[PDB]
Amino acid sequence: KKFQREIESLTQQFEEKAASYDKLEKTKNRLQQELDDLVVDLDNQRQLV
Amino acid sequence: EEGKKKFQREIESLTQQFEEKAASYDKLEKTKNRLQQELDDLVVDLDNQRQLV
Repeated sequence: KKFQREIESLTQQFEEKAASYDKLEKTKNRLQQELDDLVVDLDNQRQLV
Repeated sequence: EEGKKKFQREIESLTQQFEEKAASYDKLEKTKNRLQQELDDLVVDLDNQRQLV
């Protein structure tokens, strides 16, 4: 039981590290996509006018 | 002992389910952001060509 608990804790730490890295990359991509969408909307509207 | 082992197993199963859900949601968000960035790059090229014209 103690060995399984230690293995579960190690796996939880690894999954938390993976989730944190994925969340950081996703936040970076989200900021980039927001900036790109703003720029695209602005350029489209200006060119249309 | 045995009951503690079963409780730890249930807690580990719940944690694994939550981690799988979080990883799936993160992968979905990443795929959506990648598609959005591709569309944004295409739109940026199109807008550049349109502004040139």
